[PDB]
Amino acid sequence: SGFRKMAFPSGKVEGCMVQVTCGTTTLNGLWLDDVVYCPRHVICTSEDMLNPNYEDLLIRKSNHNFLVQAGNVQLRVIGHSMQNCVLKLKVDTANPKTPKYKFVRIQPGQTFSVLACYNGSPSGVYQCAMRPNFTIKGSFLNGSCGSVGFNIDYDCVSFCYMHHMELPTGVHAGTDLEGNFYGPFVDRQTAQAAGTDTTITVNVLAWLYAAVINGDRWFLNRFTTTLNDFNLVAMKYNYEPLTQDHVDILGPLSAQTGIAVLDMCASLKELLQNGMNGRTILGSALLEDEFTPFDVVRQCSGVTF
Amino acid sequence: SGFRKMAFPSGKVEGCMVQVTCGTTTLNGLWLDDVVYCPRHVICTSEDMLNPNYEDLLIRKSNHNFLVQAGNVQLRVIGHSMQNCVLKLKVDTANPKTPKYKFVRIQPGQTFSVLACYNGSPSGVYQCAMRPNFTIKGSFLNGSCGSVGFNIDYDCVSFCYMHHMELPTGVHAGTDLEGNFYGPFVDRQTAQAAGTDTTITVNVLAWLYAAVINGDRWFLNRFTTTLNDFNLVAMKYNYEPLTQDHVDILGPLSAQTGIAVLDMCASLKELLQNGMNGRTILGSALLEDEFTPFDVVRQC
Ligand SMILES: O=C1[C@H](c2cccc(Cl)c2)CCN1c1cncc2ccccc12
Ligand SMILES: O=C1[C@H](c2cccc(Cl)c2)CCN1c1cncc2ccccc12
Ligand SMILES: [Cl-]
Ligand SMILES: [Cl-]
Repeated sequence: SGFRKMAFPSGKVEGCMVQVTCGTTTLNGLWLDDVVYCPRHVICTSEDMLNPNYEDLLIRKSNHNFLVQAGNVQLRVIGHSMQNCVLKLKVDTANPKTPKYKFVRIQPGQTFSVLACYNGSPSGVYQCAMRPNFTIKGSFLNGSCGSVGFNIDYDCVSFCYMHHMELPTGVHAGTDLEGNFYGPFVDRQTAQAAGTDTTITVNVLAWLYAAVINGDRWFLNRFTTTLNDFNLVAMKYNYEPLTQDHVDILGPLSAQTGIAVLDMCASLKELLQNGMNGRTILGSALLEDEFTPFDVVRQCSGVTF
Repeated sequence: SGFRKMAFPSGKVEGCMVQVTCGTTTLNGLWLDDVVYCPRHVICTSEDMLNPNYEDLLIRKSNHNFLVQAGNVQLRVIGHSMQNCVLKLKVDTANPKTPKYKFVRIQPGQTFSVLACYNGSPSGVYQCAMRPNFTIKGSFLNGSCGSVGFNIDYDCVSFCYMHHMELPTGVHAGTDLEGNFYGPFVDRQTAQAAGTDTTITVNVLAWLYAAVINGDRWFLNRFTTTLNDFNLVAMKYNYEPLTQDHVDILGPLSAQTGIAVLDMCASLKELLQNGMNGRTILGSALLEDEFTPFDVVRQC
């Protein structure tokens, strides 16, 4: 019993964190095989950030302008190239702690663990979801750029996020490991804002199934709904549309608890229209949307890595 | 910016998780140097659990009765001893991944990271607090006994908890790494229950200071309170008494935000009375009590 916001064990990722310095700028890098990946804005001064020409700024730099530190061992940069918004520093030594890995680009609603780092050293690990507005509600201070997001699928670390910036509302924006930003964001000091966010419907339903599995049934009712009637109510409350794919993905949880997906939709429809009436679900007064259906099954089954 | 329930990076602890088997019972062990630490109930059958005489059950066991597996490598048990509710298995190989470590016994209200494991393999990491009733609200299934709680302040891992059991309310009970249970609990299948739980007042105040540091001030008010008047009110909402030690511990956060501890206490008194009125504090509709003053300073 119990249901916690649980992150993947971060050990395989910790063995990849390095410190990257370019001039006065110091951030984190991801050392996989003989390449160190980091945000390309490491080559910029604060004036450059106003309107950077990264190709022109990078051509002025040489290998010895990048100082890479793996613990207390300095790695020597033997090449450098840019791929979208990420800088790839070719290093002279392959990381002996390189795990089995892949670079994956996730969709909004998908969750991942973030290993927050400062000066190449990991300080903490937390779970979060890619919001429908392509931001993440992370916890990052100055110096955390280059920190990564990941999932673990068996023995393979799937790197899905690299931290680049904080928007004025305190939410965060970054890229996949190929340097493509999630969202309409750019790596420049200019007016940027997170768009209006929505709730990840399939995740709330998954979390309602976790509450049922944990003995919380007060919100269940005798009712069912059509997918179309539920989607009209979802649009009303700033909830993401629930697709047939989402209904299929919730199938295992529906079979385990004996509550059909559209039966659980009528519970959620009632919660949206009436609130919780002083009650909590899994210790929460809000409907939680940062657990995917797979996260719920993994936690309520003990999948290990 | 942002405030998350953040766990310590678990890498140093993952390199210590091993699987321990005794008969039909399989749980997790903590492999530090040449010793594997695990709950002593690994030597019991379900039938032995009602009234186990661990000393009598252990004397019947030899080293080869304990199978220890570190990944895909079987470790050889060369000795065994019991210290309180923990079994210490002397193994033939020292763990090369043994980090700098210490065993620390924590007080209620303290937080720690839990690396939940099954079959010697880590499955997840989450942040926990030792409840005032000496239980933890964890996420543990059958097979998670031997999973550990820890803090990693300054390269050193301070092991503070080892999971042993789930109480009937779904909350968890365990020991420090010297085998002493937190709370009035025993490693027996007898009727046991968590005492009535309370909110960790000093932690809720610390989290209110984190909200102020992050730009949220809606809950602040022009009032202050005496320490005694605050405790008379807080007691009525099942909050732990706030001591002078707690007020001292909140000093740095009080100086940083410019809000006196007893002024922040008056905000909490008002939140207890009014609720949030549709608002949130750091993305929460409830008052969070699982961040210590130390955690708030670390993160903010
Ligand atoms: O957002 C930025 C800066 C920036 C500026 C323009 C464009 C880019 Cl891509 C990045 C670089 C550091 N940084 C931060 C990143 N995360 C958290 C932070 C918290 C507090 C201050 C800064 C933070
Ligand atoms: O509570 C126990 C059992 C037990 C019984 C009496 C005394 C002791 Cl010390 C231990 C051993 C396993 N175990 C569990 C431990 N954590 C989570 C669990 C979840 C679901 C079922 C069991 C769980
Ligand atoms: Cl450009
Ligand atoms: Cl402040």
